[PDB]
Amino acid sequence: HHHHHHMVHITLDRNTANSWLIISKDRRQVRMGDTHQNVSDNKERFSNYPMVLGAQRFSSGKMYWEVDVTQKEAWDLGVCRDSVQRKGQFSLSPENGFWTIWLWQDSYEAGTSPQTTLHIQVPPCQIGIFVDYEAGVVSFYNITDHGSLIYTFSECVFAGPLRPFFNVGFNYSGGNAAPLKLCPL
Ligand SMILES: CC(=O)NCc1ccnc(N(C)C)c1
Repeated sequence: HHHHHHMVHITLDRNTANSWLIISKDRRQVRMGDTHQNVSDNKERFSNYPMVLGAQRFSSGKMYWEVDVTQKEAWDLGVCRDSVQRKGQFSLSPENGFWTIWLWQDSYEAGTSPQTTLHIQVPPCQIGIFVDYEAGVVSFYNITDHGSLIYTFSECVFAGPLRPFFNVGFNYSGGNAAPLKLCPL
């Protein structure tokens, strides 16, 4: 892929984070804390899951960014509508305003309804995410395997501004503490 030149500088929006997340001072890294991080509640915070949004909102154009997932057992990455549900239980699907992929229990899947099996020969340490707003496309790339395609959502109905979407995952196992990191351009 030759999408690298649409690179955008993503930063995390504290105010949207689940109350157990710890965001770095530069707003480029996030991890699960071992307890509530002593912040007030607000209607923006994801309540049920360890999720946070990027600060940037996209309504046009082509955008590309990279995320480091080194040594994580579980995570969700992609984009979502600015108006996604924050409170209670929900599934990651385009019907709910999410265009995402994840790792869970040693398999990779795309957030369709129902979910789609991905075929990855080289477990990724970094993921590239490409959005073409006008074309209605979200694509994922394996940076570890020379940028090979993972998955393309096409005919997307965004139906509003898009925000970068992150889930660091739970850490019941003690093996999923590692952060998500936004990689430098
Ligand atoms: C082991 C582990 O990852 N537990 C974290 C945890 C426990 C209970 N509720 C949580 N939230 C929904 C904020 C997070």
